[PDB]
Amino acid sequence: SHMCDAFVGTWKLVSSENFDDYMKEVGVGFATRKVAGMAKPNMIISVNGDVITIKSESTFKNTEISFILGQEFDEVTADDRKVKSTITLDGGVLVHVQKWDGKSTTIKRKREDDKLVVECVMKGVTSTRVYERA
Ligand SMILES: C[C@@](CCOc1ccc(Cl)c(F)c1)(C(=O)O)c1ccc(Cl)c(Cl)c1
Repeated sequence: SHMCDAFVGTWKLVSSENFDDYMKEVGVGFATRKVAGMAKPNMIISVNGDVITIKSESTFKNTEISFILGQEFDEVTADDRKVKSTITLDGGVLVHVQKWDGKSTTIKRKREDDKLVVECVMKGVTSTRVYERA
């Protein structure tokens, strides 16, 4: 109880850096990169007992995942990858690992001041996305 309190709420994207290069590293094709890169998603995070839900709404795609920390689940990503995901809490940071096709990417979500900072890493390439409260 109270594990992710500081994440819960409704958040809006305010900045993005290096996302196109991250998507390239992931394997995302041209047209999806262009439309996905334009998106300005809202992220809605909620907790009910042990179940965390992260919803993302944008003009590109609406997605929703619900999960228990440490417990793998199957996810279809906005770019239509079919991945095996595991999300854990490590020192206050939500760490989301996605596995598919012998590949892996990690998404870390952290509270920093009034922001929620999202770092997406694929091999040597990092993208940083900053969300503020809606
Ligand atoms: C980056 C992220 C979360 C992960 O999401 C990914 C990741 C890869 C790919 Cl290829 C993709 F399309 C989405 C965010 O927290 O900002 C996001 C959310 C929602 C949207 Cl709509 C977009 Cl574009 C990006």
